[PDB]
Amino acid sequence: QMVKRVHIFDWHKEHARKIEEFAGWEMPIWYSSIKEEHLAVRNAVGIFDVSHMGEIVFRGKDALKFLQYVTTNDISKPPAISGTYTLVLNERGAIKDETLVFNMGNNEYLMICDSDAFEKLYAWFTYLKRTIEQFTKLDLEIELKTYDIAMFAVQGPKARDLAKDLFGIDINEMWWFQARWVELDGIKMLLSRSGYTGENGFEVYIEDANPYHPDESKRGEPEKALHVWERILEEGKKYGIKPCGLGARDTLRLEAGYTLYGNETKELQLLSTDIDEVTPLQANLEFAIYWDKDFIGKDALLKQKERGVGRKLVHFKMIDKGIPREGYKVYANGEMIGEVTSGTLSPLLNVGIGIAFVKEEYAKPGIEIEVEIRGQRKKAVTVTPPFYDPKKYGLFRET
Amino acid sequence: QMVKRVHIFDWHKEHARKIEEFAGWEMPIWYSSIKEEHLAVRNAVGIFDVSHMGEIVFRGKDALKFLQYVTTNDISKPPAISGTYTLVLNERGAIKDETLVFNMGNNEYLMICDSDAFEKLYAWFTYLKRTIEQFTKLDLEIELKTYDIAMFAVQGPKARDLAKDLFGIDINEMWWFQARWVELDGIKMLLSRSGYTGENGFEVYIEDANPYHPDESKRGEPEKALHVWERILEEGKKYGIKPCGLGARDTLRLEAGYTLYGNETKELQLLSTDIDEVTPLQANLEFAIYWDKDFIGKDALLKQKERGVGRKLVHFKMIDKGIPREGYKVYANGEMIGEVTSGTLSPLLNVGIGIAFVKEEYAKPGIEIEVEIRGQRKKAVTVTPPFYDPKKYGLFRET
Repeated sequence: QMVKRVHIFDWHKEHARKIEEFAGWEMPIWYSSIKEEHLAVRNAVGIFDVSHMGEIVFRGKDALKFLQYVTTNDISKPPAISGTYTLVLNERGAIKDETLVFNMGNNEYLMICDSDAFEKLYAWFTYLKRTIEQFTKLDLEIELKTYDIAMFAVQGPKARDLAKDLFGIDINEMWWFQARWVELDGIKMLLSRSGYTGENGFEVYIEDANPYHPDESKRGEPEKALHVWERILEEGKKYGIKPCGLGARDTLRLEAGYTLYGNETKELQLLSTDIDEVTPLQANLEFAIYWDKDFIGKDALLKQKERGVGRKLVHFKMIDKGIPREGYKVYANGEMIGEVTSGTLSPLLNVGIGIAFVKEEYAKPGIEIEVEIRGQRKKAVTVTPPFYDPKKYGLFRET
Repeated sequence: QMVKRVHIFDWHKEHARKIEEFAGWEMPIWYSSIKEEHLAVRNAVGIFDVSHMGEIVFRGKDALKFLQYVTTNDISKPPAISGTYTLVLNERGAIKDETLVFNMGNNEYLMICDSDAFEKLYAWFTYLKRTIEQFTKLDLEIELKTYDIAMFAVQGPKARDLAKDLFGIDINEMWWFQARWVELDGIKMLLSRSGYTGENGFEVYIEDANPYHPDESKRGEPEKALHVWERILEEGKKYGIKPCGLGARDTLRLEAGYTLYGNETKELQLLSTDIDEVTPLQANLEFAIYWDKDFIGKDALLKQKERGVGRKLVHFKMIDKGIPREGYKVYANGEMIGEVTSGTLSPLLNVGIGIAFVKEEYAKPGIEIEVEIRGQRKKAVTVTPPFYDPKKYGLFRET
């Protein structure tokens, strides 16, 4: 399998202290340190290259109805140009991926999905489209744009001032998930107010040549993407900006409490049952479901409500030392209640924090539990995210 | 939830020595012994109750085209009434299930599928159908008939004589997978020349009331199914027929070398790739693929040929003592090459036999390998199935 590399991979290879395979992409894990980058986002501003995230575009008079049946939320709600968080479920209710769909206007929709799931999603949607086309003509085009679009995330309490310096816009006047077309030094790009850190911020989407594009005929110097990257670091210097790798991306999202597909959410294609896992009901993502419409996997969710979800996600923080990690067994009163799905050392708290999938009766805050780390039972307690004080950190901190 | 039980479960409860809840169903594992039942099929004839296998019926003028796009083989070839072995793949080429589809004539198709996969398949086909229906009307109805249809398999070198006595037909005049309507004491049923043992044989499908039907309102006494079962045992007595449980069903299929969905074949929904596992190319099931048409998962298979399958199934038999079992590590030429997917003690050879998923370069016969069994590397050798002597046992025996 070909290794996946983002447009400005060379810049990362030259500046990152650690480059390693992530979702098949050779990505920068950190440049200075995970702690410094994490705190830069919490205290100032940081920029992440997330060009590895998937981008799938749907165009045509039949795009809306198609997206309405294959995803869980009301795709007709967001006005152009803005998005909505929506899940893509399989035939028995499990999550194929968590996504963000933007209504770009003119019957065009842009879906941002996970780097570890975009190939599956593209095949999914493409074969669903071809299945329909065996019986009727459709006005629907589905194009994979992951390798064509460079995407950067600028996050932190200073991201707003930085965006003002760069584009002359105030992201605070935009609602979350709203987007708009902007330009920087002659370079056109889409800008959305969004993020994966818990802080205020924005993300830009740039169409540019990728020297590592799978399609040899589409390869070229990432002149535009690199220019924007360097310009943001330039204008961000006055704010103490730092380039941030995937290490801090994970510590920041965990502190905020966000799920990560492949860890908290996934599809197991379980044998011998009419309800697959993990479903939105087991991951506390029911808010992403518009129940008054039909969609793939809906029947299984209705059945799951009648029987009980069995297991649910729960956030927890360590009391003793040890960093919880995926797979570690979790106990309560001596009885095994589940396993850790994500874990890491919080740069803010300076104690391990994580998420676990446990018997649903334990998915509540304030419960004393134990996590087995390398043969040792380490104490922890369940909590309600975020892990930080929302009055001090995060986009809603007091001013 | 309700424990699933076949139509004539009460008969099994009264005649089996071992009944165990396996995968949501309370089934007979053996009546006399696994060895005796295994040998009865190899030397005489045996009858298995496989009423737990799935049955999904497709009806309508659009059924053929639908089945052609969602399965791998050429569904248009079997004439009424006969079937074809066909695979159902996911969007990235992995196997959702191995199935047998019969052309019943007059826009009707009967699909026999795995007990551990029929709920997934029904949801899959139903949602594909509903997705199409969002854009156009269809003449297609898909019904789950698993609980309505009792199914028995009669296998062994004397199965042919037994079918002659019972129905007045000669299965040797039928091609494999061919079927026809037969009648016994006024009870009409479908009969196919098929089997999961490696021996000659037939299977009957009987629509009858199920006292353990999930739908309470449909429950009734299985008079027809029980009558047929008892009559087969009655007429089979002269041939030394024996009722056979799930234990022998597994030893016989493994000895013949057949794959078992959930073990050899399965869909992992792998992250970060455009090709899922396990595909037909990895399970040596390419013969079930009609390449000239388009079908769900085809692209992934074409790409897999370009890059190489990586891993393939291989059959092996123990030289040293010990029984290989699912999960055991396999080694060769000083390195780990894979893991066992199925293993058992061959009642006929009295040595361990199994199938393993290994690095493709080792998926050849005559290779000396080792299987880790309870901390010891036990010697084994890869072979070409079946494990039994095809001149002495199986459908092609010469005497």
